[PDB]
Amino acid sequence: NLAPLPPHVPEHLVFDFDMYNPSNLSAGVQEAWAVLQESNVPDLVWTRCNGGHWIATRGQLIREAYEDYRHFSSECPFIPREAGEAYDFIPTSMDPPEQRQFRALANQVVGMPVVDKLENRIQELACSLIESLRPQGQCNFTEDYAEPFPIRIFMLLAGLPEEDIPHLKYLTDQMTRPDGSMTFAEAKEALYDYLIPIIEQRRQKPGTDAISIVANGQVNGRPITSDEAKRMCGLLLVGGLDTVVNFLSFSMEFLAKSPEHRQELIERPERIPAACEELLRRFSLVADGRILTSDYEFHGVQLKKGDQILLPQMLSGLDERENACPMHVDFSRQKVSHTTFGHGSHLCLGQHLARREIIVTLKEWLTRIPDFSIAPGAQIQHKSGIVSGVQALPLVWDPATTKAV
Ligand code: HEM
Ligand SMILES: CC1(C)[C@@H]2CC[C@@]1(C)C(=O)C2
Ligand SMILES: [K+]
Repeated sequence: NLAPLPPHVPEHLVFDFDMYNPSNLSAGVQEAWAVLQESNVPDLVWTRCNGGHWIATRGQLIREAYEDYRHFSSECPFIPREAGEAYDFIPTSMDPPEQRQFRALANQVVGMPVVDKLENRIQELACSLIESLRPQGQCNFTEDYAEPFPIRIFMLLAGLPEEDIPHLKYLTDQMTRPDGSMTFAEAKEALYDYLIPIIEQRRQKPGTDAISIVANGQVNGRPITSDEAKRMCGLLLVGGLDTVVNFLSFSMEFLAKSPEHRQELIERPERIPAACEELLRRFSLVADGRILTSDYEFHGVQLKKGDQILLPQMLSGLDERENACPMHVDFSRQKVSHTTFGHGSHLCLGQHLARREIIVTLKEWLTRIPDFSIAPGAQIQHKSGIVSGVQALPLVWDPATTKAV
């Protein structure tokens, strides 16, 4: 369904891409988005889908817009417009300058020092899940590892019970890839309904878990409000339950289909962190954006105050103007250019946690289960939205080829 083209938008820039159901999805989601980078497509296009909005299709523009918070505000960062208007997570819904005091606080809960401290438990969980899978010779990777490994770590960090995962995972998914049963506003309202009593309890009686730290925290030296703490804890929940979970499935799908790549990593384990970075480029998965604060001419195009612009973080590293042969995975790639974790003042705060989870997964899996493949006949389906993912990933292996550590 197509919104009527606004008078200010030139007809020759129309390209009706649907970020929640892209045409070429059956080829793979990164592939489907990469159609925006085919020869005759301009650097900045307008789609009439999802209410109508701009899309920057090249890393140069994506980077520029993410740096210019004066013209490109994060106040309304999701498409469609009702989702972006409801969106109020902190720090993402704020621009500098007042954004920055809240980042600092979020860094006490997910920053490098905290990840270094979680390192042992992250390792232990990865090993326990993989060892229990190893003799079975099969798994449903999405449900049996990609979801439990990073989600159980987040719930440990937040001091939330694991049996709450199904509900919270359902809500987080309606915000990024809605099935249509809930609007963004309704899912948000439900996540905040979950958090409100836990935030009150933990202000009254502080523990050492992430929610306690945020809810009793200070920002530029003044106490955080209950409403602020809720808006920050909601975003940490979303990052914990719907980023790495999806990324692991893209990576393992790739490794299942590419023995020569696993072989490289089995033979040279020291290459694993570099391989992590190249898979973060090739299987980049996030796309949000910004709202115009004023009329503004950008790259020869007249943008109007209030227009939304999708700035897909996924696309910068896929752009052949940033990386030659961008669809090829090369663990030896000399200059891995990407914006997978965003760009500008909102650069991902969870990226150190995410890289630790990914590198630990690769090392631990490859040590125990070096040889695996996709279940025969399985037609692996991706799904697209603010964060893209893999619907199911059935894997099989011969337990005879595995290795107990
Ligand atoms: C592969 C995994 C991850 C990817 C690709 C990813 C990607 C991103 C991107 C693109 C942004 C910027 C969004 C924008 O500019 O509007 C962002 C921000 C952020 N991320 Fe991540 N993320 C991942 C993991 C995580 C994790 C595991 C957490 C926390 C548990 C997290 C917490 C956050 C927070 C709090 C922000 C907001 C920073 C701010 O607005 O200043 N992320 N991430
Ligand atoms: C776009 C994101 C990946 C980033 C962290 C969670 C997420 C869905 C956001 O709302 C900000
Ligand atoms: K908003």
